Amino acid sequence: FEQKHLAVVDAFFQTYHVKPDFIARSPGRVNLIGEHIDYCDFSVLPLAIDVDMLCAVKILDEKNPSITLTNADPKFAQRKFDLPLDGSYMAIDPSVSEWSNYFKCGLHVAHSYLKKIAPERFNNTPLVGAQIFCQSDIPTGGGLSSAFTCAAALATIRANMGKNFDISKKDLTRITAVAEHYVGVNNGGMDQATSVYGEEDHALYVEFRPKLKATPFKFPQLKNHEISFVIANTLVKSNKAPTNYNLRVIEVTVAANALATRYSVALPSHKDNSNSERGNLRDFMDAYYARYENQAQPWNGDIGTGIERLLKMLQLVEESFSRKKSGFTVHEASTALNCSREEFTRDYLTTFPVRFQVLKLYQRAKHVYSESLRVLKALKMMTSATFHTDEDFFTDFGRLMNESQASCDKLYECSCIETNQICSIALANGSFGSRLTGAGWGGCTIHLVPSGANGNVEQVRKALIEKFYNVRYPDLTDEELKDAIIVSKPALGTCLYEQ
Amino acid sequence: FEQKHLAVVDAFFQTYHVKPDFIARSPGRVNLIGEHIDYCDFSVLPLAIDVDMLCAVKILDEKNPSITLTNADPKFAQRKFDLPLDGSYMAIDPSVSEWSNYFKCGLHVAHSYLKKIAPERFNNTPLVGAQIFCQSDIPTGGGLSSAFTCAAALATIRANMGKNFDISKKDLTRITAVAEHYVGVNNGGMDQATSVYGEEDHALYVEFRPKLKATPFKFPQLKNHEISFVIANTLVKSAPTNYNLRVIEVTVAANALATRYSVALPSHKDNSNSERGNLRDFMDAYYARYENQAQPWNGDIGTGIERLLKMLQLVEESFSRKKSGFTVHEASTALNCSREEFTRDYLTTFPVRFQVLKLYQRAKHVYSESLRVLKALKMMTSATFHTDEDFFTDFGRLMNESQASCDKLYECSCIETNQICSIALANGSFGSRLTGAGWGGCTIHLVPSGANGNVEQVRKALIEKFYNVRYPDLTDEELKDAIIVSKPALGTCLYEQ
Repeated sequence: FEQKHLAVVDAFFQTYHVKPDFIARSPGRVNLIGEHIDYCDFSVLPLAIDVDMLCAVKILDEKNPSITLTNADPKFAQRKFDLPLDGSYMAIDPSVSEWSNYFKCGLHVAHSYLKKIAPERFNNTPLVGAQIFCQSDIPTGGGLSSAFTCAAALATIRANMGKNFDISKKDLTRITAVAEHYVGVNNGGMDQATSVYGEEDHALYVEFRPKLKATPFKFPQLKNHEISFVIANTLVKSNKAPTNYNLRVIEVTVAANALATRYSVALPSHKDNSNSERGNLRDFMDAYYARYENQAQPWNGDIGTGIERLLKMLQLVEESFSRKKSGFTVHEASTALNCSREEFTRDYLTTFPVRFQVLKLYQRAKHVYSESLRVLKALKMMTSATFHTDEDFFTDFGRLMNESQASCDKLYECSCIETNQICSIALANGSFGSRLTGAGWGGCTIHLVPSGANGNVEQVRKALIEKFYNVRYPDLTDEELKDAIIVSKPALGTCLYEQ
Repeated sequence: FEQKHLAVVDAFFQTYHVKPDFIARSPGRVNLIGEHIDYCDFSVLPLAIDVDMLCAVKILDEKNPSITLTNADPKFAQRKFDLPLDGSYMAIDPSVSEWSNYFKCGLHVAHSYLKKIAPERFNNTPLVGAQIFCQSDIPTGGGLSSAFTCAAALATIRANMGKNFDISKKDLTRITAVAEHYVGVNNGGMDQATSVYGEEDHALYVEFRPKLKATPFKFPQLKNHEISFVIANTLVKSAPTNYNLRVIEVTVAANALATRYSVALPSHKDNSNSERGNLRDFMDAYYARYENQAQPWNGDIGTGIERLLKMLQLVEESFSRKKSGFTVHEASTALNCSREEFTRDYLTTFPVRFQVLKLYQRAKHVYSESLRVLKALKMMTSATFHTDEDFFTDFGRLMNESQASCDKLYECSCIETNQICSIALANGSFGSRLTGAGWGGCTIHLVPSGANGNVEQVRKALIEKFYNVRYPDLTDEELKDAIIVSKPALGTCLYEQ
């Protein structure tokens, strides 16, 4: 925690032989509830975690500004580059796995912000030079790309505007979320918003309509436990199909349109932000309410209205699709959309490769609406629910995580054997709730585990090491094993520490 | 080569101890001109090739119908499955990838077709059983999936409908094109169309607008040379910086053009390889608005050459000062929308990595490459070749111009591709380019064949100067599969025994 902050200052001094002017820090992130619903515009529940990227910076006074980047990790070699004298953006090429790319993204988005607020200073002049020491303990799955981008953007703003300049969380989130198109990631700004808005003891309600937005919600005060989460990687690379993500995108879009057709409503064009180009399952929920519930206004994120309308949606899903759980062939789907096979193929099967015999409209729609509902039930538990013992909190919240896992697996089919093994082991050995998190088909898992003296952290971690990692991956080094399992409480978002 | 049929029938007998009833055959395919333009609805120029899937079949009369599939390759283990007694379709699981998948695809699409023509005959009754020996010499990049699917569909029609009934090429192409979503391939039916409609000495003008359609075009008869093509694999397996980025770039380019010229992109009323308005749609919108040709381009070649030349002028007028590419901010401005709306509409569901969108280069590629297809067809049908070298040169130049476009404008070549082509042209090839998905995969080279041909000159050059260097530890079998030679081939057909 504070130990880490000193280590980075001290290593900066070893490297550059001068005290740094400041440190910029930004935390990793993980999603606690709400998987595979963001591209239907539904809100998710992430948290910032206590692994981070730390960037110690000395600001330079140079005729020709340059930036030097050194990393604590020996495998990431030192980088040095000159800032363009004309004030133009640095050249970045994302056809490389270069460790400094994320810094360059941050530098870039900060630069364009600075050009906006102070044109006469930054339009035709380079930014200031710097010596930078970077140190991260964020493992795979913990969102290094957004943390580094955010720390780098704040460091650039601080270096060029001085310590008495403040950028709001709202602006820092907006400008860094643009970096998704430099990184090759599509979480709609959720990663950046979490790294920026994180607070200790809080998860974030992250929304996308009408705008990317984050609202902190504080976990209940417990009598004598602490809330922690164990995050365990399957070590199956999620990033690595026509049967997976592309297929899901088609299925939920077809589902939204099958519902729209069945209930005779149109999906209104997006007038604001959206994580989809076309009408989606949230749009259907709004269109349905507007027509059948007396000009009901579109859902704008309050918990009570959300719960009521999502429960209604699950009813419409039973009514519309429950007699077709074996899925829809292209022919049956065309009929459900009141269009020809040619129209269907044109609209849904053209751009991206997909592989399927049937489209599982029942399952995919049921997942999205029920998973979106669990986000709201989680919020309700955190805020207004009463628990007569700490155990009741862990049991009820954990049960939502388990119900989420069961849905992701059985309804969305985005789990894998490694995920299920880890979850089962964790639950038999101290976890109250266990689920995949992230892109699915591999990647990370997250576990609700009481921490402290009366907690289960070491019990869960020991069982996972012995029953999963030692079995499936005998040759992992100590370092790899350390990265594979981390323990975290909710953490504070992007910030500066003056030095 | 026609010893194939003998050696397939013999192998069948060695497996099932009985003579087969018929052989169903479907050729592999390759694209000759027209890379990365099909998803903008532009037409391509493929050909069926001298490698094929052969399915020797004995039709079985059984109480409980079963299909046995045996392969000529011993590493593909025999498969046997009973046919669903409720007339249900087989289980084509999408996750498991095994060699019999393409067969089940063909079986499925043929079965569905049969149910529609004779419901009382096929609806709740299984198809007839069979013993089947499958022999393919199609290499990677050659389109085994479509060949095997088409051969299997035809084998299934034949076994169930008798020797006299012949499915139209039209219907066979229609029903097999559907199988793309069972395989996980999205070539808009081009593969199936090529495999079905191939003819000796012909390439195919394969159109997608307003419908999937294939029209054979004969190569010019030459005096003392023969037309052949060397197909050489880079052995690099065919990304947010690649295909995804290209789809976004061409979609944004069409809208920047539509915005610049104040037109709306016409909706799709028939077939299309894109969900949204594309570069072909802009061509139709521009013509309806400024050239009083309210009618969308119908695929006519002369007209097409005219309109594509026009589009290229507009690309220069609209984008030539922005070869640096467009930032997201600049792209939003060119579309007259906010960054939020640009991001929502163009950057949402599929991952991409870019600093700029290269609207000039990508639009220039798609229109110029589509134009090269038409020029190829025009060149093929015109009688202006006084010498054979006139043809090999002029056609080769179109191929070379295409390769340069793919490489520099679309940036979908790779070093292995570029090396292979450079070697080929300096050693007997008249024209050399990548073919297929790009960023690896196969390459195709126009090479005169026969007594006074350069086939062996090119092949030796590639083996000694590319493969032996880059891939020293290639076995003779691998090194053999990497390079094949073909002339245009006949499409799907049956041989009664």
